[PDB]
Amino acid sequence: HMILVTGSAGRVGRAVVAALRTQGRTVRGFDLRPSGTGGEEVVGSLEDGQALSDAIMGVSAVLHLGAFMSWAPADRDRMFAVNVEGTRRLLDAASAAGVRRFVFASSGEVYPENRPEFLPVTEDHPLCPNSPYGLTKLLGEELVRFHQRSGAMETVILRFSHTQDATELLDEDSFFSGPRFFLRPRIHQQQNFGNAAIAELLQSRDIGEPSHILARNENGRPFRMHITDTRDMVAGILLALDHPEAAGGTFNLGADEPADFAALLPKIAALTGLPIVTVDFPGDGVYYHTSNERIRNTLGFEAEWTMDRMLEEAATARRQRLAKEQRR
Amino acid sequence: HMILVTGSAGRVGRAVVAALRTQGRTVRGFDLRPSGTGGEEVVGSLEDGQALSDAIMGVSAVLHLGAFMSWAPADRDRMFAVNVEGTRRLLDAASAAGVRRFVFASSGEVYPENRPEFLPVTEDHPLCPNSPYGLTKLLGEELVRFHQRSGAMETVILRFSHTQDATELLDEDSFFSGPRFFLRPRIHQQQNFGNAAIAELLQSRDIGEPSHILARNENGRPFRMHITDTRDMVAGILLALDHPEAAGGTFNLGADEPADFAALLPKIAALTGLPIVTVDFPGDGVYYHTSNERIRNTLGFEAEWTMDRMLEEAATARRQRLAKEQRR
Ligand SMILES: NC(=O)c1ccc[n+]([C@@H]2O[C@H](COP(=O)([O-])OP(=O)(O)OC[C@H]3O[C@@H](n4cnc5c(N)ncnc54)[C@H](O)[C@@H]3O)[C@@H](O)[C@H]2O)c1
Ligand SMILES: NC(=O)c1ccc[n+]([C@@H]2O[C@H](COP(=O)([O-])OP(=O)(O)OC[C@H]3O[C@@H](n4cnc5c(N)ncnc54)[C@H](O)[C@@H]3O)[C@@H](O)[C@H]2O)c1
Ligand SMILES: [Cl-]
Ligand SMILES: [Cl-]
Ligand SMILES: [Cl-]
Repeated sequence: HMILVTGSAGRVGRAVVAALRTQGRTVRGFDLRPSGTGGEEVVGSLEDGQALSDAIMGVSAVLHLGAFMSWAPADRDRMFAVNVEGTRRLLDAASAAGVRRFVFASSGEVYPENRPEFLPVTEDHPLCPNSPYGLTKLLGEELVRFHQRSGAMETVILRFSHTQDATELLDEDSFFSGPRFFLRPRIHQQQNFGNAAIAELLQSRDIGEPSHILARNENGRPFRMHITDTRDMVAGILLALDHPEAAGGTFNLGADEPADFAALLPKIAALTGLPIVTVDFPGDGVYYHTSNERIRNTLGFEAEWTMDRMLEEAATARRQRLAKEQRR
Repeated sequence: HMILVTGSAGRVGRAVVAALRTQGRTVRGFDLRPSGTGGEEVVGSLEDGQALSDAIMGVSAVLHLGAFMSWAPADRDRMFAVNVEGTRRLLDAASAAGVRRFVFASSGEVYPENRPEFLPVTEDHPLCPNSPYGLTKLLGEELVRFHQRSGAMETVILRFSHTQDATELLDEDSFFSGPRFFLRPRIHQQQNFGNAAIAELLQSRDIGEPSHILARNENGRPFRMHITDTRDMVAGILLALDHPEAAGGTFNLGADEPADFAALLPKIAALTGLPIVTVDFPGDGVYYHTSNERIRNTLGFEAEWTMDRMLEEAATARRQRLAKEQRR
């Protein structure tokens, strides 16, 4: 019963592989780069037919978390090659090899949570992505649905919440949470994204010392979104892998409730000591609630990493980091 | 107002092109082979980025009919490359070029009509394709829907009925109508597919001379399906190109009612003189009605080619071939 995990060197993938191996289960990784764990893994690409064949031999179940997420147009062809065509051929290879279950990591971008038609967003919400990435995940879901209806291989679609390791939340250098909660990282981010008007706007709000940012829309409505701990995502993925009721299912996977930035930022500020700069962005901004009621009542999923628990652990890590910079 | 028509060397595409040029409109073809009309056309592939950019230059509207339809596993990669990736890059090229309207040829296999969940099949029927070709067209519609919601380009999705030139209906050597209505081209077909238990069964039913076949299901339910004249499809396509109310629309495009083979076959044999063999295939067979009410009500579509009109022309053509052949 070997389990194949693609994206096994990534945030969610590596934690899934570690949980499985801690259970003593046989796992094979599949990622562009080594995990650094020395465990069995393919180093290679989802675009490579040879790698796909090597990866699937003797495999009983597949956790397909490997995907490319990019903003720039120059990366769009690659994103479709990896996310759509890579997923298509991985499905066909899995099916032909007699894989028993295939779990697919999708995204809230298939709805999209950035522009919902109603709240809370349920699995029955229309799938109308507005980003090329979200489009790739929708096409991916459609490939999965085809195998679901047509073969012996069981499938599960899991639409991921935005996911962070707790320690990422209070790290200015983290890819997502830095720009999300800290003003200067966001300036650098937007500069690199080439969003000139935004980067100079943010610049205009800098107060002479590092600060947090409380993001709001043009009407002063604070951003609101789900941020789920990697450990809760791992728990849901293992449920999708093992629970009998997950077969043929599609589930939102994430924490119960979103974080409202008007309540989150002062909690973050209380742990960092940094002041808060409030910025009203042009547009309607971000504001969503996503229901995980289906996965809770079907698979018995229970998220346990509340923002408070996550923040408590993020803060401890930040303080240990400082004490090295500080040498205190 | 240059109109690009992909698949312009094909059954529907060449007829659409001929109609547009008969109206004195400016058209550019795009297909793997020359049409043989001597009109302006790209001879090239949808897989070729260079062909795409050449084809799209100065184009104000695109009628995207070019696609690869195959059953064989060896052809599957190219069918996805042409139908999905070709469509993705054509849409992007068209949007970037300022194309005003993009019309996409989809298929009743997106439902699929070969396995409906309710009759008559309407545009709101769920999209659950069970063939890889059907899946390519569904992925194709999702690409189009992405552009519809996004940019300035108008889109129209047309789900095509099975479509024939009238003259193909009584031609043993036509790709679809030969095997549909003639026993021996069908044996020859089912063999080449590789369905021995089907071919063997048909070969056991040969009465010693060429014959028509009347296909029925296991309970003796004769097949029933829409078969639309290319000319009716062309009329629908021109409406989708021109009618203001087509923008953002999705329409079933086909004749009003399906043909019941128990009625159709005697009419066919009354024109050919050949006997009929009634064959009961294993399975639920083919049985569907598809509604064209939306396109009739919304765009004013009226189909004009009844089966009897189609057959009269098919029979005339058959007699002309037989006459040249036997030199009479
Ligand atoms: N991180 C999030 O908040 C989030 C949100 C929505 C969806 N998702 C999806 O959940 C999955 C896992 O997310 P993550 O947080 O661990 O992101 P991640 O970037 O940390 O991990 C993705 C991994 O996939 C690998 N990969 C990329 N291209 C590959 C290729 N051609 N062949 C083999 N491997 C390749 C990457 O190397 C990477 O290790 C992804 O599919 C992601 O798109 C994540
Ligand atoms: N004929 C039917 O009953 C039917 C039913 C459902 C859907 N459709 C669809 O309606 C459209 C028109 O079909 P048709 O009846 O004219 O069939 P057709 O086979 O006669 O025409 C298809 C044309 O697309 C062209 N094509 C294939 N690959 C190409 C490529 N890589 N680059 C450029 N051109 C390429 C082909 O050369 C061909 O001429 C097609 O999209 C088809 O898939 C047809
Ligand atoms: Cl944000
Ligand atoms: Cl190319
Ligand atoms: Cl048939």
